[PDB]
Amino acid sequence: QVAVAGNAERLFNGAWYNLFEYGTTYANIGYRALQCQDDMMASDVVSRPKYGFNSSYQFNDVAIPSDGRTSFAWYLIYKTIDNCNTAISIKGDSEELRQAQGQALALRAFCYLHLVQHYQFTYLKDKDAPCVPIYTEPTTSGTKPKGKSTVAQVYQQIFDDLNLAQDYLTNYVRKGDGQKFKPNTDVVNGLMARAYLLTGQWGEAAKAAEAARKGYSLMTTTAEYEGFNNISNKEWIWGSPQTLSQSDASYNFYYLDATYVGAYSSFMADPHLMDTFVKGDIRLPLFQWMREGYLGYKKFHMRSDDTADLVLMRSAEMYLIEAEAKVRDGVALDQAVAPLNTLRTARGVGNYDVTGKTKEQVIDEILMERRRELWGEGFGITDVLRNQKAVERMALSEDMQKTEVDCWQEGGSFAKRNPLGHWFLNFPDGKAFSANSSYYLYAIPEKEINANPNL
Repeated sequence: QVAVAGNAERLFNGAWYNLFEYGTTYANIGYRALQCQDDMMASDVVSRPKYGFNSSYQFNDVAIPSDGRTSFAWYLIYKTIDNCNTAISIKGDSEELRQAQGQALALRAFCYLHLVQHYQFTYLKDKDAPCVPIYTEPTTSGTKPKGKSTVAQVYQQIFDDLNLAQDYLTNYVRKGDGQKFKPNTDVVNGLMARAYLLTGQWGEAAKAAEAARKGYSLMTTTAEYEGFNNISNKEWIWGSPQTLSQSDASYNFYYLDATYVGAYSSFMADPHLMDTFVKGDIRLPLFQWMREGYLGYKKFHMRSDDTADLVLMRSAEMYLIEAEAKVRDGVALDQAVAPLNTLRTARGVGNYDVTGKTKEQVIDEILMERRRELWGEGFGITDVLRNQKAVERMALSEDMQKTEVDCWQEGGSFAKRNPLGHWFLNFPDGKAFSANSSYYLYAIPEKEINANPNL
């Protein structure tokens, strides 16, 4: 019977449940804490010191091999991979099984995309460098630990899985916005887009991205943009739905939601990033001086039931991939920015003028747009690594620090404060921020190292 497809479907939903809901502590609940980690440890978030990710901001967690987050991150992703491996191993012959396994393959490719980017420097720095062990068979009592595969071997596995997922999800149609956590053809093209971009296949990168955003539009108003907590949103190609009964991951919104009363609200924005927004941009009104003097950015909000759906892929990202890829591929600059300009118009900003500009300059501008647009969605340190840049933090000027700003408080009341920006301006070792630093990579955890004689 078709109960076999039900089994593969069970394991995928199990893999999905694990990735988002599994938590060792309150600062380490699911994949969203890793997205929190990856932005806080980068350039655009200013830590309002609080339980959770103050450590991330000070480069005091994921590079430490015996640290708690370090262990959490590793086992959560490999736990997810093993459930996927089990689904993919099921023998059978139906449309529903192949779709379920297609989803499993897409999630496995996503997990290995996480792994290759977090545990070794970027493909285009050194593609044959050791990375992480690759497991594709389900883990049993006879399974031995494996040595590291190369960065190029993990991307190969990623591509193999994404190519078989495309094939298996050809006829799959999502039955509603609540099913937008299930990978579909759009998601496979999105992940391919990311993968091509990471391996420097610029032409393919642009092609995949454009195809990935099929059917999706772009939000055009401030009111639509504020909240980032609903899977029905038209830009969302992929996310996880959160509900009263299954909402552990939403605890992460106690960190992200700037205006939540009595929570952490520890993800403040770098004022220097706000200074790069053009007046009239629909995102600008979301900035708000608040609390102790920090610049809030009211992008994320808990809903009334104290939950929020979890975004994983938007059409705005797909537009930005296309712009970068096209410029890097040598497409004439005026054609290359067409996708960039589609995003800017949607956000209320006029076209980007490429007259006089080098490719470098236009790429620089696309990367600044990524930081503006994807703020808080978990792309920070992977973009830093991908482009072989350093983290970039600068304190407000002393003239700016001497200023006073009207600051919102938890009552709706306002009081004057002195503005606060970046405060952790170099590495803990006293050295200035630099490219391809080991502070940027997650460490393989002690527990793995001790148990696996191949590392």
